[PDB]
Amino acid sequence: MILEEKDASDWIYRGEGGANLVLAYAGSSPLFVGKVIRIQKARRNDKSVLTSDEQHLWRENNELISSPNKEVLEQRYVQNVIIPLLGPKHVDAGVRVSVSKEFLECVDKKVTKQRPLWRVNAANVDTSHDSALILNDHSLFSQGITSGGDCISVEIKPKCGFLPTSRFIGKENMLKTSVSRFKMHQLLKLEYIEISEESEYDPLDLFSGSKERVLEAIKALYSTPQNNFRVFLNGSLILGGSGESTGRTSPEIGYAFEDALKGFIQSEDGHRTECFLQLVSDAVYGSGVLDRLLEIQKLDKLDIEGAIHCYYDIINQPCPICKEELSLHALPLDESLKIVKEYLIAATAKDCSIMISFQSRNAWDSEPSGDYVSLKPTNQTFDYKVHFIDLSLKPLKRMESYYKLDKKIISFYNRKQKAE
Ligand SMILES: O=P(O)(O)O[C@H]1[C@H](OP(=O)(O)O)[C@@H](OP(=O)(O)O)[C@H](OP(=O)(O)O)[C@@H](OP(=O)(O)O)[C@H]1OP(=O)(O)O
Ligand SMILES: Nc1ncnc2c1ncn2[C@@H]1O[C@H](COP(=O)(O)OP(=O)(O)O)[C@@H](O)[C@H]1O
Ligand SMILES: [Pb+2]
Ligand SMILES: [Pb+2]
Ligand SMILES: [Zn+2]
Repeated sequence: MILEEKDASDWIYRGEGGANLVLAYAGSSPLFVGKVIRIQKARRNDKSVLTSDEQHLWRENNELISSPNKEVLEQRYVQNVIIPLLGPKHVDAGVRVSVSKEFLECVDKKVTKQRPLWRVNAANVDTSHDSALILNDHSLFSQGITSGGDCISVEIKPKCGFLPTSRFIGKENMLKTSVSRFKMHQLLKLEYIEISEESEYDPLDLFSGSKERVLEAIKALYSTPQNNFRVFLNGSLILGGSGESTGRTSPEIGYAFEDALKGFIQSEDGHRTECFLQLVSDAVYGSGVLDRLLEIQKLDKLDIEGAIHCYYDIINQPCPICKEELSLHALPLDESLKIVKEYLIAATAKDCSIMISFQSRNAWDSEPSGDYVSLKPTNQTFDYKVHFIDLSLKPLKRMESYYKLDKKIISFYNRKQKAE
């Protein structure tokens, strides 16, 4: 009920986003076996729980606005906003837990060394929170170690899988119409020395509903995981960046990963990787869990270039974009809230990741799961579960920047295009 300083030694690095630092449990209180603990970071970058405007916007959802702390905020967002929309099956809201400041200071220091320096430069554990999330550790197949034996699990951060169709995209940005944001964004990150080569992954393939472009995408992901692909053997990273995007999959890494699957994917040395990929493909496509996610993403109906206007209507600032639509600004406040609301939900949808956890089917289940892929090649039936993670609520103020970022993206992509 309260994690104290001595508990710190029981949690071990697992990874981090920009916002939270996630530790896997290494101790043995039934309380925490198979759980991860998600700890909010204090960005020196960004500087109660909800702003004025935000209370307005999330008004529909009172449970949100009357939240004591940010931990409890996420929880309710996930529980009341996300779940009805994504289903409770594959989403879990987390269980709050009290933490002492010492514990957090303690954990922070204990893991510093395993964190990417740039992450550290950017934020630490926000030692002023009294709360933290305990989640199930989806890199292990099911909650209470009755282990159905080993578990390979794969995290994918799909990002956005569709092209805008909006009536509100500038004349110069019409390219957003053709080229996925992911692909356009690569060029910039590359420019900002945030990645070391363009990724081969195209979300359009992943979300395309085409079994075959889906496989294509999984292969991309494998080749250039950046921050989009990770693979855990029993809770241990065996492919992908640790709390950051990683580099192209060299032969050295490739080999390590190949080696890492022995026994789980039961094929000839050097063939487990292609089987595993195929396996991953079939679980994703067959589960059709993507479509549902996509539906949420598509709640960005008008595109930042659309939504951005509503933002300013909502925060009661004159619109900086229009200078000296006849259309969007004619919207009842009520209608505008909706649009901006759904935008931020779509935001969430766009940046979450799926984890799929694998396991050799087990002819002892008290109820035979309904999800399994059957690997032709190796004649192995795997059971899988899907879950969505990192379903954060996006700060309303962020609309300003969403706009500028997106503007930046499209302009730089246009510039590099003119290079003909
Ligand atoms: O630090 P990064 O590895 O680049 O990850 C960030 C981060 O996502 P996570 O922190 O959940 O990984 C941003 O979210 P914050 O954590 O900063 O709140 C998210 O920004 P939004 O979700 O607000 O859009 C952003 O994605 P994007 O570049 O689409 O803004 C994404 O960067 P990449 O996904 O591009 O790496
Ligand atoms: N429920 C979970 N089970 C296993 N690993 C997780 C879970 N949640 C997060 N992680 C690991 O921690 C990473 C970062 O946590 P995340 O929730 O993405 O924080 P942020 O959103 O701040 O980046 C995830 O990509 C994943 O590798
Ligand atoms: Pb994340
Ligand atoms: Pb996040
Ligand atoms: Zn406007």
